[PDB]
Amino acid sequence: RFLKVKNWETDVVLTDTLHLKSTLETGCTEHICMGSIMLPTKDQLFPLAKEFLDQYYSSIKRFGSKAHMDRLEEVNKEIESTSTYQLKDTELIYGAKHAWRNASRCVGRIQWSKLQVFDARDCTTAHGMFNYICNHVKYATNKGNLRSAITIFPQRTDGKHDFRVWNSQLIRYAGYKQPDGSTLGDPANVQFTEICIQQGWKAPRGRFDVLPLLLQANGNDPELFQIPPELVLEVPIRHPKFDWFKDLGLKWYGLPAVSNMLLEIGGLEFSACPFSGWYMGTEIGVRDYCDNSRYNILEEVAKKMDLDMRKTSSLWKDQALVEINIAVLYSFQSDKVTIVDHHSATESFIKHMENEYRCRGGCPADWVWIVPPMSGSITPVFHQEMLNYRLTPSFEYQPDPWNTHVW
Amino acid sequence: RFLKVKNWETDVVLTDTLHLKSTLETGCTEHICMGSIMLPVRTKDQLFPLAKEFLDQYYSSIKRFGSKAHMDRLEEVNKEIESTSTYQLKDTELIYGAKHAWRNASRCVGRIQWSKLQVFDARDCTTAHGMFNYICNHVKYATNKGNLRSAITIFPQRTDGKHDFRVWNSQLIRYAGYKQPDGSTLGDPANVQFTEICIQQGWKAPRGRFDVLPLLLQANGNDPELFQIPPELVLEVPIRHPKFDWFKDLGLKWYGLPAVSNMLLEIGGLEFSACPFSGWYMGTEIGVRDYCDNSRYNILEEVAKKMDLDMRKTSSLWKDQALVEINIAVLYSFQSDKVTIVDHHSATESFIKHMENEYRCRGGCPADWVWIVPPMSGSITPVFHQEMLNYRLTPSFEYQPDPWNTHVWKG
Ligand code: HEM
Ligand code: HEM
Ligand SMILES: Cc1cc(N)nc(CCc2cc(F)cc(CC[C@@H]3C[C@H](F)CN3C)c2)c1
Ligand SMILES: Cc1cc(N)nc(CCc2cc(F)cc(CC[C@@H]3C[C@H](F)CN3C)c2)c1
Ligand SMILES: C[C@H](O)[C@H](O)[C@H]1CNc2nc(N)[nH]c(=O)c2N1
Ligand SMILES: C[C@H](O)[C@H](O)[C@H]1CNc2nc(N)[nH]c(=O)c2N1
Ligand SMILES: [Zn+2]
Repeated sequence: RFLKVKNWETDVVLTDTLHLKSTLETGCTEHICMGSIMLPTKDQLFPLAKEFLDQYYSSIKRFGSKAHMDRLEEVNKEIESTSTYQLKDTELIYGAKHAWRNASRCVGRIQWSKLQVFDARDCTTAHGMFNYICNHVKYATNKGNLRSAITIFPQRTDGKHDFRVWNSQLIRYAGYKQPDGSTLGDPANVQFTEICIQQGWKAPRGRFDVLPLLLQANGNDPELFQIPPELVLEVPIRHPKFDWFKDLGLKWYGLPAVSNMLLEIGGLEFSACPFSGWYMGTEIGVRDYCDNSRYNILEEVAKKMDLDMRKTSSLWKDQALVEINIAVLYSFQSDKVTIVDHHSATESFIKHMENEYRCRGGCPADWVWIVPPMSGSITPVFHQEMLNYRLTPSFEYQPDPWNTHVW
Repeated sequence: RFLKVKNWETDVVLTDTLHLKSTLETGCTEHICMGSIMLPVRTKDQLFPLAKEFLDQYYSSIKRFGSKAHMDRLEEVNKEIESTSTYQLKDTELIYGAKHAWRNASRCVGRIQWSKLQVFDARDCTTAHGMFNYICNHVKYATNKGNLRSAITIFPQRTDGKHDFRVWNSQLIRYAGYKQPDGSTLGDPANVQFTEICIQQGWKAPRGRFDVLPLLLQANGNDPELFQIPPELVLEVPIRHPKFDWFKDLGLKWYGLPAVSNMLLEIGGLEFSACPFSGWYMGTEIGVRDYCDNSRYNILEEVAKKMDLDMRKTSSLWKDQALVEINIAVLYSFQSDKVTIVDHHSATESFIKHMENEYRCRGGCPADWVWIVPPMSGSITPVFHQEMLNYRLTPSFEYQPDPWNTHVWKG
């Protein structure tokens, strides 16, 4: 019950005890493992707050102090009267850093403690949300020297006054279904690109059209805002060996900024909490460009390479996939925009695991998501056993707003 | 209670009811998932329910559930257990059980072929020489001059655990590995410990980089004995590359027949501790793992050197570049010598068809995503985007401890 994880490339064995702190459920049972499934009142609130505050005052080596019990009583009092409570700034920063730290699917967690936390709990309107988000984008982009950041909008009250960012990421390319057949732009964003136009957006109907922001303050109807183009750093995609690569007309944005998740701290639900870091190269080159349900450019790259596309066993998809991902890294590095290759990021994560087992006793990790989508077994995480369990504070998925919002 | 899995590339959703017939445990709990963990003595008490459960399955599949043949076989198995503490499978039951052990192997991407297994009954075998003969015949049959055929050979079942039949090799055909005094390894680093046992048991090692290991065979619980597989039975493919003429000068070769020999087959509560089985290779087993794992032949360096890649920073993806060429070479060499092989795109697409068929005619298909997804180019194969439910059905193939750790030595 004090479990161990073996690395099969190095025979290193770590002993996990943090998992016994786990609270939420995995979706698995003793009879079935769901490890590859994408998505599985006053009374409940105070224990949630007590648990959070308890781990908070332990982190500052003040467990069982006057300040501890005072804050416990203080929050206890506020919950009994107000039926919720407000986090101290110090608790808010800690809660957010640990939500990232606890994100078992995230390979970039070695950087968890350097997060820049922007308190936007004083926000009241979508224009205000826009302003906070513009400031976030500029701070995080930092002229290509990217910096991690989260901006936290007011917490849920009764579920009728929810703050929500309707975009899945702050920066995303539009996608338009075609009269003849398939999709122009990004197919993953077709419904959202629809709802923007269907809410008022004027689409330039290109391939790499930056979507507008669709912001919902206090449960009101959402509003469209265009992010100033000078704040959207983009990288033209070229190849260091293939001069015809520019001709493909590819580019990507520099800032990955997830905006549709829910941040849970001490029982409190922050439904609008956009956070950003920097890209791992394969997120763009393997998934964004080469997924069949996305930009799906493999055929054309292989064609331009004059590879034998007659049989799958010539490995022409594999050959193109590598070249595409070399170009993405070359392009970002050339333009001095932060990016990490999957070899560096997974090595970093092994070192982060070793740190967490050492200074914390564990590290929840989701192998299905930590292993990169290309060249999996030549990366050290492939041979690393990992235990997956849910700690809190946490980032959680939430329903898409348009399915919910009393419009 | 029904369960759904979604393919996120195609939005195809499937409904699993077969997980209801799940008996064994996964290792997971509601509070921890052990999905990435590699590998996480039976009395008459619990044996008849395990037999009854198996025989119910067997007669259901031949559409004879509740027949007189079914009830008489239950009763005959009953008395045989209480009188002898074990029981013997009929030939039909052995074939059914072993095919279904393969069918239930949740980590096996090649299961579309499960119904075509050739089953060799070796339950009359009694000595290590008899085992060697059966194994030679298996290799000849399965190799079929390069037109590989799946097969399994089944030696006598466990009795009191003190008389096990075991094949001490992890695979019937494997290359030796030799630890040098300077710290380096010659041959296959994965086989250094087994190679040392063989040398201790009297094997004269040629000490090359591709020495076929001898068979080390244990019958009825006696000390194991050494036999050399006749070289003309061991089909090997020199590896060359279709564009790189220098690739042949690396001196690489691999054997054609993948044949796992250290697993336990469980049917109706009976334990078959020696059940070597064989199929054909997916190219990545050789080109990604066998050659490019840091803990195997690890040729990425020299291939990248001969390709004159930018090897300084990892962000040039020279490692990913060399891996693809090596895997082109393995596929080209096998197809050119007409030795059966399947690429990882074909195999995973076939498996998706298999799985959808299993959901439709069987109510599910237990699948271990961590093992099904190929070790290169994961997300450009259809299994990456496929949700999968993992659970344990019997008959099954199980891991067992290495025999040199448990065996009581006669001398
Ligand atoms: C700074 C560099 C970062 C890198 C390289 C990185 C990388 C990744 C990758 C590759 C994934 C896999 C998901 C996918 O493939 O779409 C992921 C998931 C995730 N990341 Fe990180 N990330 C970074 C920063 C952050 C930050 C700053 C946060 C939060 C403050 C965060 C939170 C998460 C969460 C919650 C998930 C899981 C989503 C889920 O459960 O499905 N990441 N990350
Ligand atoms: C016919 C072509 C076959 C192919 C291409 C194939 C391929 C594979 C692959 C790639 C794996 C993953 C394990 C690894 O990478 O080391 C695997 C596992 C497995 N295969 Fe298949 N296989 C084939 C035939 C068979 C046969 C004939 C059997 C048994 C009769 C079998 C039983 C298994 C089992 C039990 C596992 C699970 C290993 C474990 O639990 O660790 N396979 N196979
Ligand atoms: C901050 C950051 C840094 C970085 N390097 N990368 C990212 C993007 C990774 C990601 C994180 C997340 F918290 C949720 C999603 C949504 C995943 C989507 C949603 C759907 F369910 C299937 N996935 C395609 C994606 C973010
Ligand atoms: C029949 C067949 C066809 C095919 N195409 N391939 C294989 C080999 C794959 C494999 C299958 C198996 F049933 C057990 C193992 C044992 C796993 C060992 C242990 C360690 F993890 C490294 N593996 C080599 C490996 C077999
Ligand atoms: C830690 C991890 O479970 C281990 O490295 C597994 C992962 N998936 C695998 N998948 C296959 N096909 N073969 C393997 O050896 C492994 N190794
Ligand atoms: C079905 C499967 O769970 C799904 O395709 C997952 C697999 N692993 C993943 N891993 C990462 N990093 N990102 C993903 O979107 C997915 N998708
Ligand atoms: Zn699980």
